[PDB]
Amino acid sequence: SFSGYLKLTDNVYIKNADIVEEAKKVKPTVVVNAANVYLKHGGGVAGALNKATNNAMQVESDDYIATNGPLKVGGSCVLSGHNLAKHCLHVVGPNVNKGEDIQLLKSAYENFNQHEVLLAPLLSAGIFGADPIHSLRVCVDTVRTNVYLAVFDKNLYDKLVSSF
Ligand SMILES: O=C(O)[C@H](CC1CC1)Nc1ncnc2[nH]ccc12
Repeated sequence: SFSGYLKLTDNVYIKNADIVEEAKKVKPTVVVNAANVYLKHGGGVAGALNKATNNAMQVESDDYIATNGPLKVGGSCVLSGHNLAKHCLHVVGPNVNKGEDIQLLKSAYENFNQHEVLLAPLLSAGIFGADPIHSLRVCVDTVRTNVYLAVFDKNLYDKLVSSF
């Protein structure tokens, strides 16, 4: 049910869209969240996804952290997708604004390989501070499963496609 995506490689597709609106439209099996190790969904994609679940994603995440402790940078956990998807794969990319190692971005994308198809944002882009052109390159060179990338910013989408 994904539509209006531009094909980049055999398995990677991209579209200028709000991932929350895309998730409500498609109801994918897996939506990826650009999480931090604490699953504190304050801003960016995480804040937007959480707000669409009426804060149910934050309640569930806090119970997960209380039981298991924080995730590793480069790591992930599968939780409920609530009203947006069957599951939400919370993936932690490196936040270069917090001094985290950019080499962990490839480890972050490797988490996508455990799922046949995913709706996702560019990891470590936005307020995580990494170069989005670099993040898209790591994605197509690491992910082997079917990934549908939603890029919110129009000007960034245009730059990604024209420079790919
Ligand atoms: O549009 C995106 O998908 C990303 C992540 C954002 C949606 C959470 N935005 C950006 N990423 C990197 N640099 C940027 N400069 C201006 C916008 C921008």
